[PDB]
Amino acid sequence: EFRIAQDVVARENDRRASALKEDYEALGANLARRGVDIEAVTAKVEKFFVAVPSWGVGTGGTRFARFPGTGEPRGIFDKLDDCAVIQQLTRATPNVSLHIPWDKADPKELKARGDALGLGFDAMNSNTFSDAPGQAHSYKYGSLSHTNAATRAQAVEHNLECIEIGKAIGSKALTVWIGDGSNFPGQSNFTRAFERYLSAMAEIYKGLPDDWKLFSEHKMYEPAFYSTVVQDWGTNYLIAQTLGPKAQCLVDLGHHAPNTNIEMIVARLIQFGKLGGFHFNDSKYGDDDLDAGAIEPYRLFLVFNELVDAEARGVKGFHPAHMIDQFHNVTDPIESLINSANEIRRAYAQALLVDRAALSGYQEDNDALMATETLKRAYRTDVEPILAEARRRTGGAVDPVATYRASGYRARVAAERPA
Amino acid sequence: EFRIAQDVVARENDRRASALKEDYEALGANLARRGVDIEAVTAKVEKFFVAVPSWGVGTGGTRFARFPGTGEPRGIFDKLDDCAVIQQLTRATPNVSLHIPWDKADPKELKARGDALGLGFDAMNSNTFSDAPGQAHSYKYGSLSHTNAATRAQAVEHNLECIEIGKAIGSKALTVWIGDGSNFPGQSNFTRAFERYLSAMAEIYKGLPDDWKLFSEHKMYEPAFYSTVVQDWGTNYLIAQTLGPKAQCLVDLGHHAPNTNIEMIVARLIQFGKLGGFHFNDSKYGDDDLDAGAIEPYRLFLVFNELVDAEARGVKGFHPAHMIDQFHNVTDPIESLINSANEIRRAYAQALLVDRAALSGYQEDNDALMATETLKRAYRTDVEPILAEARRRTGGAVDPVATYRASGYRARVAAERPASVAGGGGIIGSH
Amino acid sequence: FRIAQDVVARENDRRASALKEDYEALGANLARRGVDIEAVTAKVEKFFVAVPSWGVGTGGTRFARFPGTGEPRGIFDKLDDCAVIQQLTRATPNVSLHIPWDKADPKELKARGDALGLGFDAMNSNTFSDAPGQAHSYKYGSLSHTNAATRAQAVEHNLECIEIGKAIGSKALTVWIGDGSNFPGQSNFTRAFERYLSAMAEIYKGLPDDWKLFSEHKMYEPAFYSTVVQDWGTNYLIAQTLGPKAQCLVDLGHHAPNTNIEMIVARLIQFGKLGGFHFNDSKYGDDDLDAGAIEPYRLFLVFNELVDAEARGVKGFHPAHMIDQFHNVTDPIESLINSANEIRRAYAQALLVDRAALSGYQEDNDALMATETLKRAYRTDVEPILAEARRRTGGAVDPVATYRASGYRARVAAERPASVA
Amino acid sequence: FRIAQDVVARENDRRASALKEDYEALGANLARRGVDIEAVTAKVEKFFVAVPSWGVGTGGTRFARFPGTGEPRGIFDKLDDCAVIQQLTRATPNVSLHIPWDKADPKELKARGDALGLGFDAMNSNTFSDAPGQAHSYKYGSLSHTNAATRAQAVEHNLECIEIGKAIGSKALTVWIGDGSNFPGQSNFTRAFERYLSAMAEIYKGLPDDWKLFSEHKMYEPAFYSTVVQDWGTNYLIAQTLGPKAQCLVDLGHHAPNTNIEMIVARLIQFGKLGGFHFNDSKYGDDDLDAGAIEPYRLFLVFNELVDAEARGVKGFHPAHMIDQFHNVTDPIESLINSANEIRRAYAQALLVDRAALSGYQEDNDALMATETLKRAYRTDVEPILAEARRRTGGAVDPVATYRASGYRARVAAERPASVA
Ligand SMILES: O=C[C@H](O)[C@H](O)[C@H](O)[C@H](O)CO
Ligand SMILES: O=C[C@H](O)[C@H](O)[C@H](O)[C@H](O)CO
Ligand SMILES: O=C[C@H](O)[C@H](O)[C@H](O)[C@H](O)CO
Ligand SMILES: O=C[C@H](O)[C@H](O)[C@H](O)[C@H](O)CO
Ligand SMILES: [Mn+2]
Ligand SMILES: [Mn+2]
Ligand SMILES: [Mn+2]
Ligand SMILES: [Mn+2]
Ligand SMILES: [Mn+2]
Ligand SMILES: [Mn+2]
Ligand SMILES: [Mn+2]
Ligand SMILES: [Mn+2]
Repeated sequence: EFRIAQDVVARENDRRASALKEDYEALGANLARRGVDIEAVTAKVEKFFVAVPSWGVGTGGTRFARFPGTGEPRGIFDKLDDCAVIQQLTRATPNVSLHIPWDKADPKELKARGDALGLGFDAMNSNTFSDAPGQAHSYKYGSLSHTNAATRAQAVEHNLECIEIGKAIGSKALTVWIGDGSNFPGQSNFTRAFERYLSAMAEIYKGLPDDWKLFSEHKMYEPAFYSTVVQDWGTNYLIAQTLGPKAQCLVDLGHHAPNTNIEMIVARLIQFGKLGGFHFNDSKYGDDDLDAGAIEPYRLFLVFNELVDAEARGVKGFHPAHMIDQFHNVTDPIESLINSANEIRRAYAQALLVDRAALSGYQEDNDALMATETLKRAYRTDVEPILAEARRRTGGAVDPVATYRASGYRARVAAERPA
Repeated sequence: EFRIAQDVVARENDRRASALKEDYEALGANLARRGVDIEAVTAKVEKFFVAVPSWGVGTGGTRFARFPGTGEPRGIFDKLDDCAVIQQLTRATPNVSLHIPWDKADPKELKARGDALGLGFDAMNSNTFSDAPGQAHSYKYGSLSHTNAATRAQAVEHNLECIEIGKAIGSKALTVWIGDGSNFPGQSNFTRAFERYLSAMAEIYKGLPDDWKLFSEHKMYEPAFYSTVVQDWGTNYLIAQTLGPKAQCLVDLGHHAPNTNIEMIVARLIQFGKLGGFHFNDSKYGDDDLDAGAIEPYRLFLVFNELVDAEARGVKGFHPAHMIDQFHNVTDPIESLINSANEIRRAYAQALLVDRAALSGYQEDNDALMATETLKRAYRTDVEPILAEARRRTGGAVDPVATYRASGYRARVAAERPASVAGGGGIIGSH
Repeated sequence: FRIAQDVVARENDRRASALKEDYEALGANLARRGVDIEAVTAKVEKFFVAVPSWGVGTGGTRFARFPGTGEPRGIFDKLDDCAVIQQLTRATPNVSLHIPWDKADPKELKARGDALGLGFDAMNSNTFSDAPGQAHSYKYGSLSHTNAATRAQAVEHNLECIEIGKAIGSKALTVWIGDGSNFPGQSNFTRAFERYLSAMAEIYKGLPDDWKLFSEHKMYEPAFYSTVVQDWGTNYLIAQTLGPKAQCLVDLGHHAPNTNIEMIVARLIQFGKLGGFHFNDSKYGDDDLDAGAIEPYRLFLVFNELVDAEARGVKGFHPAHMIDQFHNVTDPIESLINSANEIRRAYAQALLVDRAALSGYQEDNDALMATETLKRAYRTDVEPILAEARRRTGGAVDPVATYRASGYRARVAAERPASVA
Repeated sequence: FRIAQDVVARENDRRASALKEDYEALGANLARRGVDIEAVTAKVEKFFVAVPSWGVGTGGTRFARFPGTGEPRGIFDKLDDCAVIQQLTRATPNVSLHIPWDKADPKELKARGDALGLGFDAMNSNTFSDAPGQAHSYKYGSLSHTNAATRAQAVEHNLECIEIGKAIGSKALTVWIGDGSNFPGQSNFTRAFERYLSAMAEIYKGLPDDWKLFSEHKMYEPAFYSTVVQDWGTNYLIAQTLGPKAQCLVDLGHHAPNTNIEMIVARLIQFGKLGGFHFNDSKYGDDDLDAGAIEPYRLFLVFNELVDAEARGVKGFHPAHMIDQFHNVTDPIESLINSANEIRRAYAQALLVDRAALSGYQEDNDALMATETLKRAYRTDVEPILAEARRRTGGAVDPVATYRASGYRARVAAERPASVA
């Protein structure tokens, strides 16, 4: 089934086909003069996938308010239908990230809907940073690191349930992000809290299938405003190293202190084999969870530069998980996810254009200016024609958001769904 | 009316009177050696008041979750009852700050309950950063600076209603904090948005009584994550100067960029006569809204140092409004407000101990070390005995939280009020 | 000609074919977008930014300085080097002087400038360091020092800078001082600012009718607790207090972490106090790195506000543009060349913004399309436009490549003695 | 004695009565709290922190250095001044040397230290600046430089520092380098770190059985884009990789804005890699201001983690303590005196925390009482304990007052020639 009528996709592609041909051929000639085969780049770009978050499909909110738009998804099934639109038009988001209990539903039904829509499932996400109705023990003062044994046990069991749901739908990983921490000096004993966390995570690790990975996600602050148990990549590395080979670190771009060199953290984790994956988004102040690349596109490119360099250095067994983790408070969630996925492919494509041999030479000779200009020559390249052609060749739309709007999809679901 | 049994207050005071007498006399002797009359300090401290936020007595939350405790107040009336406890025990929070529509209710009843509890009302707070039921125009894309004229008009009318409510209960000011801004480059035209804001505030200004003040509150970010119309004190100054004499700037401690020298902003606003008031709280990362002085007590003292210096060089008319703006997510709201008000008086008392003449000399002589040590000599002084004696002498508790717990108030209201339920913070819609 | 014309010609010819292909391709793409590439190029070739005399020599940090070869022996050598930057980029016809670093006979400075085809931008005073023979030290301040005689001395220095500027063609004085405190209590914030305002008022009295006085704010460094002119708010208060000739200068790296700098630019323009800019890039503090080398989009967003001002018809808006950078690990000339290029790049992209479309998206609160409208311009590779602008004005298609081909650095290395003490 | 004993005696007697009153009052208050003031004073008397040789001279920024009178020139003058700090505070018996700044015949250094009653803490290498005659420049790095010969030179320098330390009684080497990049792409993050680790392994091989090797992380400066040893995470990787003798040194001002530094301390302790501390205070960057002059509570919270670690009986816990500050606008000796005092103040307050009560409030999630339990200790004015500790051990009740009364500064000013009168 197609959420967007194929005739609309075809019409909107034909409408822009002439211009795309001109732009693609021009870029192809330019890249040829630079010793690059545009076809090789396009081939790789159409193979780059990033998971879409179920929680990014509906309108998000801040601690002050939430302003829903029309046709808001009523539950996970509406969310999957909307995710199908993003994948159909961008062809870059074949998999969806589920969050439990937000997306709790019959696993078999979720799988059935996914297969029918042509969607798979990425890492499962547990939730012990909020209480559900009728919950025995509250996570107000923590979960996996709570001082109360029964509360930690409940948190561990919840994570095990997430694994069971994931096994039924085809997921192969569990991502653990908790709000555990303190808001006041002295409230928590830093070391004892971390010890409790490690012990609880060891229980989750024990119940982790051998064909699964366990990702821990660090965050400097929020909801905890003084200290956070898994506060940065250093603590995260200690966690992954302690737990075992199936445990790795997940880097969410907006979870770092002001001015942090995030691409270096990425490089360090790769060198020590603990880069499990990414949570892409952009930010300017805190964990803003904005559309990827909308604020600092160069930083996104620099992160991908490290990923491509890893392949160039010959790093083996490196297949980091890629996922978008964003909240859309003032835009149509589907449109934001579409352009965010596009931006991630944009940064990747540009990273593929870097002349690695030239860069290596400038690095060895300490020619800082030419080294940085070598990266800029790739980053400054407008790869939109490659992204558009990749989409066109794989069943997507030349201009995804334009096609989405032309389809009238939002108005359609607005009529099918309550206000 | 006394929310806390007088016999309990008396009992818990007597239990700690002996120790307090010893500490107070010891501190008195120490201050005497330093040429300071402890009685003069205590007299000033017992007269220092800070407004308590009605939204502070209810458990707060983040965008991820809210974890209510027992005996959560149902509405403004329950909140007033709880605020009465803070005032009774600390004697430092006689006035309450209301937020509309959260606390909307019959002005006559609000005023009636306040008088019965011995509580007054500080500045009113308007709310155009969220949508209420039946609202004609959404504030999703802004309010006072929204591109849509009808939306700005609705926001203006709401603020005027806040003034009308305040006039009936004894309030003398309106604080305006909005979330207006953008999450993406290009979404808003910075200049046009600010022009719209200024025009809307001018309409609100026209509705201000002669003895009223209009306080605009700046904030770097949140809910807007790229730009905010009233983003810092610079824009705030432009607003206040543009609007008129009754318009001033409100400084919320947790609303500034990392590493900002906040006490300097305070001094600058005082110098140009635009320091409307404060929203006290503490923080480490963003607008954390934590208990005042719980993270950076020296910074709080340094802010008070600027205020007391002004109070010293006689900046007449200068009467900034002091208010606590905090959210309590992991403590009993009443206890946190009690200790926060205490910490504010602590910083004030220490600022009063500064040898101004000595400091001035070291400043003129560029003796940086002795100048800083002159501030430290005041700040290092443990003024707790003064704070406790001030409370005891005015009908309060030597140890407020201790007396609060001994009274069993929380368990009391917990049995009178309906049970609460924990949930999310609205990060996503129902599912 | 600092750089042999035959070298510039040879290197331009070597790259002519590719430039033609790229420029024509971009022109067709822009035409499809309703933009005339020729109109953009014509404006870009007229965008100028002042080159700092202090940026031509290798810079350093408080830990160390690592000079390269052929370091300039003073202002005359510095002007010669600035001439290279202008000849190759054609985007830096004016030089920013700093006194007393560049103190010399005004007549000689003017003669060298004219001979090289260079003019002079705003003068920069220096009361953040002590020069020989000073009766008073600036250790504890200058224009805001507690000692009246010290303030008077700093005022006289600034007036001297104005005299030098008048003689060479300058029309403005930029004042940046380190005045502040390193400890709470050391300074009375208000009295220190009042002293500063009194001293600046005196300097203001010495301004010719057609001169401007620019005050430059900075959050910290050299002062590590408080700084008198710490941010744009205090800066606005200064400009408004002094008069119409006084405006604020915004140095990109002088703001608190995460500050929305482009908004500050918009605010100052709205109130007629945006005197000018000090361009550079940074990641941590006032790093003074090559413009756009760290955050190119931010640079574009600043230019977006500048171009919007013109779009809104702001009257009498002629902000000064200057590069303020230090080059610690690169050939200073090469870094200034590429920095000037990046500045023109961001400017060119700002010119490409479809503001008619943007205005509509802003009115309808279509945040996604509004931001995509800016991105469509920013994502455009305008290098062909910058290169063609250089070709037509006597510059080099690839400035740094031509610079290296000329062997200039090796040449001056043999002519200039390296300091030995 | 640098300071005449009669002066120390006179200035102590002048303040003896007030100290007695305050000490007895605090003793009674602590008694009511179940604490023996005598036990606290005994512990405070034994808490030592190393004084930096580079701290007694006036510091500066990249903009300027404003020396005071009697500036110590050379390590011998510096040791004489360090002796004053130890005599008056009795809290700084050991000095931290920096090579080559303090290079001198080891026998003479040792002899001078012994004569002044001073020992030597960890040695500090310098490959972040170039020395005269140096074969390879550190402009682009040292231990992680791309050039093998440059890395070898850096390694040899560090080995030389170990040799000097062995001769004077030092038992550790602290390695802080500026290695990094100012531009994206300039360095390959991974390869640079691999080179650093290989170089450090060579240095590790030259460590005596009873020596420690401390690596010091820093977010930025001198490198403004990336730094090889940028944070505690990389630092942990270094220490774990090198071996049991390698640990991490935490300099308070070397972290990103808002970082929870006390947590980093706890984490390193838990994994046995907390080598030591570089105490100072800051507000913006690596300001290197007097300890506790900006954020005294943070300093106390760091000490709370140290005292807790000992209370828990953690193994491998025995950190070195050193002051790493620069004094740009004060008498260096006075600042070091009061900074050492502030460090002992924070330590003393940490000793007052009721650990049993705190543990209970933590287990029961009583956040308010847990934080108040820390505040009860922090709010306690321990000055009487610090003063009594000094008085009982040969120091001064009020160190700075005694220092000024002695006229020491004027004395060395008369013995040491300044650049200009
Ligand atoms: O801040 C929360 C983290 O980004 C987590 O990944 C979280 O589970 C996700 O954002 C959903 O709220
Ligand atoms: O961030 C919001 C500001 O602090 C306002 O004062 C607000 O109205 C208050 O915090 C209640 O949410
Ligand atoms: O930080 C100093 C400012 O950028 C000034 O413009 C200064 O005069 C210039 O950088 C030269 O040092
Ligand atoms: O920033 C430099 C580090 O703090 C090092 O410890 C350094 O060796 C010391 O500060 C002396 O410069
Ligand atoms: Mn995430
Ligand atoms: Mn997040
Ligand atoms: Mn507030
Ligand atoms: Mn707030
Ligand atoms: Mn500048
Ligand atoms: Mn600067
Ligand atoms: Mn250090
Ligand atoms: Mn340092």
